[PDB]
Amino acid sequence: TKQITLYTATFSPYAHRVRIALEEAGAEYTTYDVDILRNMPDWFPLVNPLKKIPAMTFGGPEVPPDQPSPESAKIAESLAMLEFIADLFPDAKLLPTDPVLRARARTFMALYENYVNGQFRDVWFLGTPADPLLQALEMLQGALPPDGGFAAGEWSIADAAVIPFLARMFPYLEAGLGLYSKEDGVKMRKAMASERFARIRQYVRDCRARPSFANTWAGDAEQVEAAKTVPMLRVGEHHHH
Amino acid sequence: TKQITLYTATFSPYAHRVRIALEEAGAEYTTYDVDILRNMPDWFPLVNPLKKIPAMTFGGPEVPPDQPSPESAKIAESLAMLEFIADLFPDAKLLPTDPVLRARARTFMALYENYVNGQFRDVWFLGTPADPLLQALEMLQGALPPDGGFAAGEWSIADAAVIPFLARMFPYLEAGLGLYSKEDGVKMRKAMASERFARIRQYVRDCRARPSFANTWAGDAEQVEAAKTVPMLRVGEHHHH
Ligand SMILES: CCCCCCSC[C@H](NC(=O)CC[C@H]([NH3+])C(=O)O)C(=O)NCC(=O)O
Ligand SMILES: CCCCCCSC[C@H](NC(=O)CC[C@H]([NH3+])C(=O)O)C(=O)NCC(=O)O
Ligand SMILES: CCCCCCSC[C@H](NC(=O)CC[C@H]([NH3+])C(=O)O)C(=O)NCC(=O)O
Ligand SMILES: [Ca+2]
Repeated sequence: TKQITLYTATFSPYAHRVRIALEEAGAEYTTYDVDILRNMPDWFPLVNPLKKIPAMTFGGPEVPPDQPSPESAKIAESLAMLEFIADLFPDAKLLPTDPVLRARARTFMALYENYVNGQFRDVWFLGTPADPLLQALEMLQGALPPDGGFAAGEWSIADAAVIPFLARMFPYLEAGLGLYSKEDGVKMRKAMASERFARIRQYVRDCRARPSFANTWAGDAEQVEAAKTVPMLRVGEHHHH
Repeated sequence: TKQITLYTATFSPYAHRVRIALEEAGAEYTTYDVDILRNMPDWFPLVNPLKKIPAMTFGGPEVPPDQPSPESAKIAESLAMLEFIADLFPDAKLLPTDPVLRARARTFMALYENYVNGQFRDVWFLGTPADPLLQALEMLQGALPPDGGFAAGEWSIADAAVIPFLARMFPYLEAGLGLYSKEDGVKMRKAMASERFARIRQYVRDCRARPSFANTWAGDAEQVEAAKTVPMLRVGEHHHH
């Protein structure tokens, strides 16, 4: 009964996480785009004082999203929102019930956030060498069940946390978007197509095939165009060596 | 009933996080120290392929910790362990039951891990400027309930996650541990004693007063000595800006 509003942006893989989870929960919710990196509305700090997307309001009176209510709960940080949606919709089984399988899901989320995300950031925003990123991706791939399935076996919020980033990698590379050089762009594209990374390719296909991805994805070319609006992706710019 | 073994090290605030939660859970468990930074045992990758402390084994036959069983579940990443202990011991109420209050706990953990922890790392190990760390700490302080209490009201695993790091700050500063300059040491000691940080001081006192802290802390002087065994805290080195 309590309303959910997700403040979103098409380029934001963090917001994408939460859209995927809300779809998997079968939740009723509103999305509201915010041009957070170029033209933040003056009211936005009322829903998130950190001034980041995603932001979520929960409950309170129904109001237009650009007139947030002080009575709604203000929830920040995408992974906290993922666990929140699992808590709100237990019958949707967005986590396993078995403690050890739940821990696989939490561990996978931590592996991505602690060791992989920053490597994506270094390569895409600074143009540092790709090898440490490929190494981190091989580590993450190693945590998947080798014979198939999602991070914790059945689909869980762990896969909502990770697919937005992995799914952007291939189309961004194909467009040459990011501060890495052509040489590293080619090296990454080759690596990600090689048998070294067959398992994570299967993982990306399996996550993308679910309705929760299809219904929250603009299309590869459309996502690339939204990403080009990101100031620190510096479209047209590349660092070398 | 299944066995819990936590591979530990006194200097590791990440391991401290999990000892606190296990104490709060009233769990039966074994700890085993690992000299992970100076002399990793050859068997240690069997309990954590990432080669980090903490590591946890769960279940399997009862064996000496230096003879780990292939049959035990291997759990990595301290925050995943915190959630696992909450899942294993629901009657200990290591999280709230209310979804919004649970979200406060998850958000607080994310705020620390995403915005504060890296500033502690960069100030202590690289000697980067202290002001961004103090800014991040003011942000974290602002997430606390203003009138007292823990991150989500009642004590929760969010407080296990954060106190190891905040509790080390004061004695480390007083002992001059870290690669930051003299000027930034003075600045941080003055700030952390100023009215600006009264709320987080009460928070640290409130967390330290619980038996779960007292029974897992070696003492301030002892923790300082353990931290001096960390190789990248190179004695006699300071960075300046
Ligand atoms: C490949 C494109 C990546 C684009 C940047 C990431 S999406 C927008 C970005 N959001 C975040 O940084 C949120 C991270 C936060 N830790 C979470 O998990 O929700 C933001 O609002 N940033 C504004 C700010 O940090 O001030
Ligand atoms: C193919 C996928 C490419 C993924 C690129 C990385 S985007 C995520 C990146 N986030 C971080 O680096 C972590 C920031 C911070 N520690 C947090 O947890 O919010 C970011 O928002 N960075 C914003 C910036 O660096 O400008
Ligand atoms: C107060 C002293 C300063 C802190 C020292 C770091 S603690 C030991 C360190 N552990 C980690 O980095 C664990 C991080 C992991 N993300 C977690 O949450 O468990 C380790 O084993 N490192 C070995 C490695 O990374 O290879
Ligand atoms: Ca506040």
